[PDB]
This record gives sequence, structure tokens and C-alpha cells, in this order.
Amino acid sequence: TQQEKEFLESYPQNCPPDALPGTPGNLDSAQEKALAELRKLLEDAGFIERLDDSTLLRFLRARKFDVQLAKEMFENCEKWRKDYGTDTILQDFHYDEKPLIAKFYPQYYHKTDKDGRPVYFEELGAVNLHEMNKVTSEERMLKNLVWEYESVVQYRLPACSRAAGHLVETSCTIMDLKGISISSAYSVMSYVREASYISQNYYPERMGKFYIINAPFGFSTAFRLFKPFLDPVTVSKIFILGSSYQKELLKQIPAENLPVKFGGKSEVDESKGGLYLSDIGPWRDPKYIGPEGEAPE
Ligand SMILES: O=C(c1ccc(Br)c([N+](=O)[O-])c1)N1CCN(c2ccccc2F)CC1
Repeated sequence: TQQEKEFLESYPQNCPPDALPGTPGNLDSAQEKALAELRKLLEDAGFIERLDDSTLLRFLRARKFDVQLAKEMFENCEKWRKDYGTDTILQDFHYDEKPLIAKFYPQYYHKTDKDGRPVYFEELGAVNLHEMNKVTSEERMLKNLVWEYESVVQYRLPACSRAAGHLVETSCTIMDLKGISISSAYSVMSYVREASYISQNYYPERMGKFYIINAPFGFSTAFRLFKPFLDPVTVSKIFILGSSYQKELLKQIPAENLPVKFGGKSEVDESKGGLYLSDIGPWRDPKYIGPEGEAPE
């Protein structure tokens, strides 16, 4: 492609050798063969974009390296990208409402975890859709979600990879449940369902860690009891914490990267409405920004 080539060699392309098998740089024989035949099948069908190792290995991992199922998942994704306009969302969609409604559903990226992943924060427990729907719609909240996803893929992950010295394909999510009720949980359920559907089918294998904090007692207790029955890959990725989550977060995120309100030392200018409207991280550092240029605001 010659633009993509330049871009792909501008950040580290191998995962650390202790990552899960089937990740870039960690391929078994016939995990290399499955990658090759998936590519030629997508080429024979006329696809020319997003045929890099990282991308195709995510679709393969999501289908246990069943090549035909991974191909069908990829084709389904490209069809959604065309119907939804995803390839041009960064230029077409403008979430001008965000300063008005961010406080009614706080969502923000902030710095990185110890593995180099960008950290994504979601204060779901504070959600107030009754006030949000005075100004925006669920449809526009989802466009904004995909807008941010495209910005993670095009800008944040390449910069995080450079800052980390190795390929970074995934994020660390912190979802704060402080404040949910049964009522507000039902009110946010449709958005969460659509978001999760988009994530799993169109962004497979992008979830690296997922921490729920300030979980209600019954919710946290259910997880405590059934942990022994989750596959050990899942149990190293999902954490359901109650009120005392700070020490657990600090095992995964450097204290100088974790916001103070969650037990860390990272501070933003609260006068510029900083945390809820900030986007601080290696992707805002010129020494980690490559030929793609800096991510938009
Ligand atoms: O799978 C993902 C996910 C999807 C796409 C992308 Br580009 C990233 N990423 O690397 O930032 C993560 N997530 C896990 C589930 N997520 C989620 C789902 C429903 C509601 C709220 C959420 F935060 C979002 C993050």
C-alpha cells in the first residue's frame, strides 16, 4: 500500500513472548499457516484493507483459528463498516454535545497500565440518561463510541505500542459502579448491549483487562463464588471489585498514571473540566506520535 507499510513499521509489531499464544510474534506452526490462508481467501474476495498480521490474528483468535469462521466474521465486519460509515467516522461525526452531557455518563481515556495498555474509564454508576436524552440520543452515543474506537485503533494503540516497546492491541477498562440502582441499570441496558455487540463483533480481542469497581454486594458475591469455574484466561482478565479496589488497581496501573479519585496520583486541571473532557496519554506526546499524526479532539 506504501502508506500503510510506512505506518506499520513505525511502531513495534510483536507482543511480549509471555503473551497468549497466537498473538503477533508468538505463533505456533499452523497458526502461521492459518494466518496465510485466511489472508489469501480475503484477497481472493477482493479485500485490500486491514489485512495486517495483528488484525487477522485477532479475528482468528476470536474464532479459535477456525479459518472459515474467522473469514465470515471479517466479512461481516467490513459490511458493517460500509453500512455504518465507519471508515470515515473520524471526519463525519462531531460530538459537539460532549461538554454538555459528559457528566451524565463519564467516559474517558487516561494514560496507560503497566503492560502499556491505554486505560479507559467509565463511571456507569453515575449514568443519568433522563438528563442526557434532553440533549443527545442513544444513536449519537454509539456513534461517539465507535468514533473513540477508531481513534484508539488509528492513534492511541500505535502510540502506546511505541511508548511500551512492544505491540499493544488492547485496553484496560475500569468501570465504576458507584451509584447504580436496579432502575438506572435497566435504563442503561440497551446502550450497554449495543456497545458490547459492537465491541465483540467489530473489534474482537481488543479487551485486555476489565475491572468493575464499587460493585454492589450481590453482584460481587456472585463473581466470588463462580470464579473457580471460569477458564484461567478469563480469570486473569476480568476483576469484579467492591469498595476496596485501590490496591488491586495499583498492581495493574502505575500510581502516577491512575487518577487520584481512584487511589492514584495522576491529576488533571479541574478548571478546564479536566477529567471528563481530557484525553491524556502517550498519543498526546510527540515522541510517540508517528506518521499518522496526532489524534483529533
Ligand atoms: O471490547 C472492548 C473494546 C472494544 C473496542 C476497542 Br478499540 C477497545 N479498546 O482497545 O479500547 C476495547 N471493551 C470491553 C467492553 N467495553 C464495554 C462494553 C459495554 C459497556 C461499557 C464498556 F466499557 C468497552 C471496552
